[PDB]
Amino acid sequence: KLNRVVVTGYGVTSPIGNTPEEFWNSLATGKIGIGGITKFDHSDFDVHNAAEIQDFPFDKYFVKKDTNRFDNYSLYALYAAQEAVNHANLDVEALNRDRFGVIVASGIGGIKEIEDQVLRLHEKGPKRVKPMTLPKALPNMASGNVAMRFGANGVCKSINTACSSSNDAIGDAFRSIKFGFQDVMLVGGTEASITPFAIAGFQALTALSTTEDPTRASIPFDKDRNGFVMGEGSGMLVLESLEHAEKRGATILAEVVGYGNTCDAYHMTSPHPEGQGAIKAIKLALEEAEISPEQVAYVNAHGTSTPANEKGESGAIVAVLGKEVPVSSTKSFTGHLLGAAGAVEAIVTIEAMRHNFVPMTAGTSEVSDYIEANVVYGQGLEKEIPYAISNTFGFGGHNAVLAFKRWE
Amino acid sequence: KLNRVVVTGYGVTSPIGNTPEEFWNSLATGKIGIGGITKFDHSDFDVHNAAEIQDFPFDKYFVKKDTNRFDNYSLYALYAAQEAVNHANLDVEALNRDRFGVIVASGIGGIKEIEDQVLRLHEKGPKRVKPMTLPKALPNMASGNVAMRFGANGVCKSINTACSSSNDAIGDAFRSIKFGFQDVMLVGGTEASITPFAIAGFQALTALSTTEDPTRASIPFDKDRNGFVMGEGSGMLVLESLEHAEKRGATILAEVVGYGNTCDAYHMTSPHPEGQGAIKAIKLALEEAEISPEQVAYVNAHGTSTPANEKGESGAIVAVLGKEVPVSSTKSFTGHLLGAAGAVEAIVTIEAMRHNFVPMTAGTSEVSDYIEANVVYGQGLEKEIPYAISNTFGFGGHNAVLAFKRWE
Ligand SMILES: [Mg+2]
Ligand SMILES: [Mg+2]
Repeated sequence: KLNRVVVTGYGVTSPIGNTPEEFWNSLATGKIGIGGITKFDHSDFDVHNAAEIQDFPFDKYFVKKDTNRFDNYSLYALYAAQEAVNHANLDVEALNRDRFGVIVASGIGGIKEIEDQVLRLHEKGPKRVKPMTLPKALPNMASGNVAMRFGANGVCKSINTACSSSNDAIGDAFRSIKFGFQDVMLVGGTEASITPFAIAGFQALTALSTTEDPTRASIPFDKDRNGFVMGEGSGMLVLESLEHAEKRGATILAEVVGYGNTCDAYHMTSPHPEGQGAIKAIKLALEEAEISPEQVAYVNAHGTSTPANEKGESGAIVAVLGKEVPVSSTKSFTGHLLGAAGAVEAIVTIEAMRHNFVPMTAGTSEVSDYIEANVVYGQGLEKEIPYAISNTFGFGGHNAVLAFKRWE
Repeated sequence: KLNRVVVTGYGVTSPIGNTPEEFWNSLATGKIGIGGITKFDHSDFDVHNAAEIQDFPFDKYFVKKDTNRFDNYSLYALYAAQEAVNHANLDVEALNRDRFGVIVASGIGGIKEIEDQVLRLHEKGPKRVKPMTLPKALPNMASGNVAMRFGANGVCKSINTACSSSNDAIGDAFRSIKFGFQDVMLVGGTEASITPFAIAGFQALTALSTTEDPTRASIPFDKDRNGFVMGEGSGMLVLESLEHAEKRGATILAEVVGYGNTCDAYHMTSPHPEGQGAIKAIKLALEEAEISPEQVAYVNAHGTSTPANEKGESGAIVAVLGKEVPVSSTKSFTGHLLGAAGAVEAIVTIEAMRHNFVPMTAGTSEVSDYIEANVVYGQGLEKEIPYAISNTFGFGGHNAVLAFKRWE
């Protein structure tokens, strides 16, 4: 009747690494990816840092034409998805392609393309807008491109819950396999919104840190936090039914056991001040997984480094899980990957379970006095992690929590 | 263990009506919504028609200041949502708010806002980008605005499969209630992309009809079809478990019984020439509903009026359903509402089952010689409709099919 759901591989491009080995190395050792902005001229901006991918392995899978067929938002998903397929030793050729699906979340899609073609419209007129603008820009197209690359004829969609997009995507694929609609899913998220428009937009909202020191801008839970630092990239996971994974002899890396999604229905960008909605989302994940709060050995926080977010998030972790469970935010390393956050953080959490190590929150040196969660900083912590959760809480009130079980 | 899922109300703004009465009456008397473009200066464009909402009842629920928190894409969903709540006699106050959720699909989100704010960033610099830009423009925000309006603290998300976005949203809420995760869902789609940039974008793709005669531009299945006509607006439905509907004494309008979603994985900008993916999507809906091809009494087609689409779509309907079943595309009335298409077309289908009536395909006078489906045109058809389906097939390969059962 119900299926267990297993992770058999994943792939990633991020500001701290473009392979599994490099990614985990950064997390284990403490190599951050925040630095000065180089993708555009930022002299008139108040923000001067971001977590860029400054070594994208374009030549591994793409040729020169591909920089024009695809916006970066699609390029990152495609790279990560191929890496995930390779990592899983998945042979696309031997699958029932009708039971093989794709979900690629994105917050904003090909925003660089939109911005550039809008400007070109106003200055040269409509006969001059490029024919593939919308195929490259629309937020659903990455998922279609991934489906085309691997002949996935099953489910194909995108999901948008802003910062929660990837968490909900994985939860959705999770539910899809658990209830027998698919046997294999490539799922995750991608974002490439380090652009003048997207940065100006979050700057106008006051959500971005203006701190000049790149070692001090993304400091989740810290006393002196003053906004997030935008990152970019993609993470993609291969999920399978346990049955399907075991019937081809896959190496199983981990298991997805719980998913909870709620809505603050409070305010458009401001999170609930005591994390009321987050509280319910964590409980729903634990309930589906049928575990108790005490079994949660690690929490990968949303932890964006905003004054309001960590107040309520700490408050919510404490009310459900207590003040002993280790908590860290890797947005201190990767920046805030927006719609890709969840995907990359699911990988962080899976790697943490496999390597018996809670990565630290980088940069953070002193936590606010009202924050009661056991925020890990200064150095990560060695321990057994049988179960873990990863939080995301987007603009528009979207709360999403994933619960994972270590594979034994 | 499994719940039945029932429709208790619905709301709509569209180019043919802003109430279920006006909207239907349009379908019954052959009044189309296609006309000259008035929203912007289109003199340099090759396309001069669209299906605009030129009588939006803004004063019913809003005030002038609301244009500052909401782009039209949000405004249309919020109106349609309040109308659906009214139609269903739903007291938001008396619900278990944690089992009440919202899904609002959109293909492009608040593209007008993005376009305008991009231009202003270029003319005047980043100090001048408006604080509310992203909260108004990001495609997930409409779903969050609806959740805030009604205190929905359950599931909240947005889904993006381009032209199938609303079908997938309703399929999703359907599955959410069927499997016991929610008891009540407001679900549908919205779009407001009749803007210079979005129009220029589809024009450059070549997907838009350039026919001068508004009366002849959106002509699904017709031998002279030459592209679609963009529309705008929102359809929202209230879905409830049958059990929850009955306990409060609600009037049931219809029932959702089947959902199928596949992917062509063929080409980004054109459907499979033989509709192979559409074929499988229809079968999956019938299988979940546990009905036979003979029990389908009406097909509300995707039927965009694109040379490519109706070839494969007719092929697909014939190959699974035969040449007898009545088929019509209401995009001949409403235009192509993109991400809102499925929501509005679900309403069309539900209404057709309640009036015993298949609306015609307007404008269409002669079908292509190779098209074998029973395309209803010239006039509608009186008949019993115990079951129906509604198709959407979007750019990127996304196939989605909803199967509905008449209520008695
Ligand atoms: Mg997290
Ligand atoms: Mg339809």
